[PDB]
Amino acid sequence: ICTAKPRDIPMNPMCIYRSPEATNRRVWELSKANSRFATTFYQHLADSKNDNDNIFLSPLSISTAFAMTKLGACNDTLQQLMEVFKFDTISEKTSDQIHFFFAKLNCRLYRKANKSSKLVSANRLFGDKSLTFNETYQDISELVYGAKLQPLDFKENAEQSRAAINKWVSNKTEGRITDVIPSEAINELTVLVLVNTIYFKGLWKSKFSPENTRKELFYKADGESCSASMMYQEGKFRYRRVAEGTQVLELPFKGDDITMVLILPKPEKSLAKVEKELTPEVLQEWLDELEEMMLVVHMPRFRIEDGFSLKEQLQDMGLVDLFSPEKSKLPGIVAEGRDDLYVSDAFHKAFLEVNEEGSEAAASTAVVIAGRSLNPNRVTFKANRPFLVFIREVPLNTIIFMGRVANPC
Ligand SMILES: *[C@@H]1O[C@H](CO)[C@@H](O[C@@H]2O[C@H](CO)[C@@H](O)[C@H](O)[C@H]2NC(C)=O)[C@H](O)[C@H]1NC(C)=O
Ligand SMILES: *[C@@H]1O[C@H](CO)[C@@H](O[C@@H]2O[C@H](CO)[C@@H](O)[C@H](O)[C@H]2NC(C)=O)[C@H](O)[C@H]1NC(C)=O
Ligand SMILES: *[C@@H]1O[C@H](CO)[C@@H](O)[C@H](O)[C@H]1NC(C)=O
Repeated sequence: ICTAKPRDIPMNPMCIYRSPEATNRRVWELSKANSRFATTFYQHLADSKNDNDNIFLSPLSISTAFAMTKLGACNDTLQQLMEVFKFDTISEKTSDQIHFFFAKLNCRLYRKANKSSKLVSANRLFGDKSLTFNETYQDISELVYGAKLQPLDFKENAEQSRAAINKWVSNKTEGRITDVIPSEAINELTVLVLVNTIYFKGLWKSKFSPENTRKELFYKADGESCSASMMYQEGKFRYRRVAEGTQVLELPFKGDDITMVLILPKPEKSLAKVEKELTPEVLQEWLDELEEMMLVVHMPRFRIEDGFSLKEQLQDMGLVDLFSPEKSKLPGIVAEGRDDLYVSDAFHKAFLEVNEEGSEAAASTAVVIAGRSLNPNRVTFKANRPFLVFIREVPLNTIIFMGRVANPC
C-alpha cells in the first residue's frame, strides 16, 4: 500500500544485509541510487555496442526487476544486489526496507491526480506449475510491487509459457514490447520468471506542426545514405551550451512533470567522451545550468528499438554470485529452500517513438531462474552523429528511459 508507514508493513524476507520528511528523504536517496546504476549500466552497455548504433533502455525498469529478485536473495548474492544497484547507498541499516521506499517511489510515479501523461507499470512472477513457492515470498512480491505469481508449466510446455510471458508483457506495453524473452532460453528446469513493465506516452507541451517537417538525407558511417524526416519549430525552451560546446535541450511534456532532455555535442568532437564522463551529478549540473531561450529546434521524427541480455554487463558491474549455479543463494523463493535457484540470463527490451504530437516509450525487464543462458540475438546497423536522450520525472528525480539516437531512418 502506497498509503502506509515504516513499521505498519512488515516486509521481511529471509536475509537482512547491514550496510555500514524521513520517508521523502529516503525515497529521494533511492532515486540517487537508481541513477548511479543507470549511468554505470549505460557506460558498461556502451562498450558492448558500437559508437554509431542506437541504444535504448529503461534503467528504472531493470532496477525494479532486480529489486523483485532481491526479496528471495541471500548471503553473498543479496550483498551484491545492494552494491550493484546502489541500494546500499541509502540510509536504512536493513535491506528489507529498500523495497518499502521502492514501492513508495513506484506510488508517486504510477499514481497521481496529474493525468496529463500516461506512465503505467506492471509486475509479474511466473513460477512453475508443480512447484511450491514460499508463502511470505509470494505476499511480499504481490504486496510491495504488485507481482502476482502466475503458475505456468515450465516443465512440460516450456515454449508456450515462454510465449505466454512475451504476450503478457506485450499486452502491458501496447504492442510495442513483444519479444522480451528470446525464444529458447526457458527450459524444463526453469523455475521462475520475474517481469517488469513500464509504458509512457506524453504530448509535447509545445508540439511541432506537420507542415514544417521536411525529408533530408542522413549519411551513415558505412558510406551509405538514407532519408530522414526532420521536424522544426521556434519557441521558449530550457537550453544551455555547456563546456566544450555541448548542447543540452529540454522539451517538456504537457504538465512539466515528465520532460525529455536532448544532449548533442559540437560536431568536431565525438559523443564518446561525453558518454564516458556521464554521472548522476554531471547530469544535474547541466539541468541546474539551464536558462529559458528563444530557439529553433530541428529534431527527427523517428523510431528506435533495442533489446539485449544484461548478464555480461551486470557481471562486469559486480553481479557474480546470482548467475552462478553453485554460489547463487536464492533460498527464500520455494518451499524448503531449493538452493538450485540461480539466474540463467536476464533480458531487457525497449521502444522509443518520437513525432510531431509527442513521444512514446516502453520497456520490459525479465529475470529468468534456472533456464538456458543463450548468446544474444542483436542485428543492428550503424549510422552517424548520435545524440543522447533522457526521459525523466522532474519532481521525483528519476530517469524513466535513457538512450542514444544514432539513426533516424
Ligand atoms: C519463507 O520465508 C520466511 C521468511 O520470509 C521464513 O520464515 C522464517 O522462519 C523462521 C523460523 O520459522 C522465523 O524465525 C522467522 O521469523 C521467519 N521469518 C523471517 C522473516 O525470517 C519461512 O521459513 C519460509 N517458508 C518456507 C516454507 O520455507
Ligand atoms: C547465509 O546467511 C545466513 C544469515 O543471513 C547465515 O545463517 C545465520 O547463521 C548464524 C550463525 O552461523 C545464525 O546466528 C543466524 O540465525 C543464521 N540465520 C539467519 C537467518 O541469520 C548462514 O550461515 C550464511 N552462510 C551460508 C554459507 O549459507
Ligand atoms: C490487455 O488485456 C486487457 C484485458 O484485461 C485489455 O483490456 C487490453 O486491451 C489488452 N491490451 C493489449 C495491448 O493487448
